[PDB]
Amino acid sequence: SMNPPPPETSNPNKPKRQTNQLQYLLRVVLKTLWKHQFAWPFQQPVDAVKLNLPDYYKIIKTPMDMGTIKKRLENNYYWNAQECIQDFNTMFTNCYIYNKPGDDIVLMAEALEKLFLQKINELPTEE
Ligand SMILES: CO[C@H]1CNC[C@@H](OCC2CCC(F)(F)CC2)[C@@H]1Nc1ncc(-c2cncc(C)c2)c2cc(C)c(=O)[nH]c12
Repeated sequence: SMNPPPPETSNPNKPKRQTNQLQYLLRVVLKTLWKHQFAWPFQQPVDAVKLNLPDYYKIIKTPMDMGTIKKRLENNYYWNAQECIQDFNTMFTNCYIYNKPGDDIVLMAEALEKLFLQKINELPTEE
């Protein structure tokens, strides 16, 4: 079984805007999480082929990762901050769905998520 194509990251048939919340999600939230010591497994789609996890995309039908989030922010793919926040949440929930609760990767994800939520609770007000 091969990997599915990545999530869509660019669409010209979608309206474009820059907002201070979206800027903050890229420049502060994504940047912070990306540099975190546990970020590495979440920086690109799960390569189920390379990792030998043939069951991954049988279980995870809404894949998401921070590489995809980065491209989406870069390409002005999101109109609303909540679209991006949803993608971060999808990434975390996917990890919790797929892996056993005691797995190293789950505990790593939990630490990343704690950080994520700290940065999200400080989301600047709509300018
Ligand atoms: C069936 O195994 C999965 C569930 N248990 C936890 C992880 O198990 C340890 C790996 C070790 C390496 C292996 F090849 F032998 C396969 C078992 C497994 N889940 C996951 N394993 C690896 C990754 C990962 C992806 N990219 C880079 C790295 C360094 C690791 C991931 C990543 C995510 C997001 C995930 O949900 N599960 C993973």
